[PDB]
Amino acid sequence: MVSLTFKNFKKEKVPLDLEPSNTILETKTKLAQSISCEESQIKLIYSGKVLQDSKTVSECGLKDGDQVVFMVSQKKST
Repeated sequence: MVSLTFKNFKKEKVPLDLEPSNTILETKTKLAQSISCEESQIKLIYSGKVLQDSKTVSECGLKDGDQVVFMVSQKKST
């Protein structure tokens, strides 16, 4: 049970909890349903690194209570 913090450019943190098996794909999905955003626009930055959808918290290097930098991109409205 690892707890993390997703921070954006709005200086706001969105606490979350995942599993070593859960991967960005899912964190992105949830983080999307949490703020009501989409994973297809969200970018998960780890220590200044644009994570991928095929990485697992275990491979991303995320641990318990860590923090993940992120940002939401424009909506399909374009």
